[PDB]
Amino acid sequence: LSADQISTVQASFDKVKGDPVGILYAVFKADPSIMAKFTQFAGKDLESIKGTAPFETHANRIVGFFSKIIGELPNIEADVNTFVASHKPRGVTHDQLNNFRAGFVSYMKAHTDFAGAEAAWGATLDTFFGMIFSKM
Ligand code: HEM
Ligand SMILES: [C-]#N
Repeated sequence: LSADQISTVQASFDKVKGDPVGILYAVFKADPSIMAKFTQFAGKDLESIKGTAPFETHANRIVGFFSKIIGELPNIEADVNTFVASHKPRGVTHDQLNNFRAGFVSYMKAHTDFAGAEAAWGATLDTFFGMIFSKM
């Protein structure tokens, strides 16, 4: 993960970072078992909560932290440590993590011309999830 790839990803993310709700929607739609871990959304129709205030509040938190991580590549270890600390006790599985990745990438492909940033995003996400999976 070098500066050329980091700059490509950060340019790519800048286009979409203003649509937190859309990104979270994509992730929940890829794997409903992620959605079911939230007391505030469990048992509701995703299409119905997508536009409510609680969804936006959450979306802003999660994508806000992801935005931190993208902004500081590649010095992400301390933040991944924090993530593992808050999430390992909620029983997040590798399957769910991989579906989050799949949902995010699906979002990016449906909303930008992804083809030019694909390999850079690959390197970034392989590095990120590579670190998470070594800790939980
Ligand atoms: C895909 C598996 C994941 C599951 C099952 C999951 C689950 C949760 C749950 C249950 C909460 C608490 C919501 C609340 O009580 O209000 C939460 C919050 C949060 N999640 Fe995740 N999450 C996942 C992935 C991620 C990823 C990849 C990130 C990295 C950006 C992330 C960042 C956050 C942040 C920043 C919060 C708010 C602070 C906190 O409560 O921990 N989550 N998540
Ligand atoms: C966490 N989403």
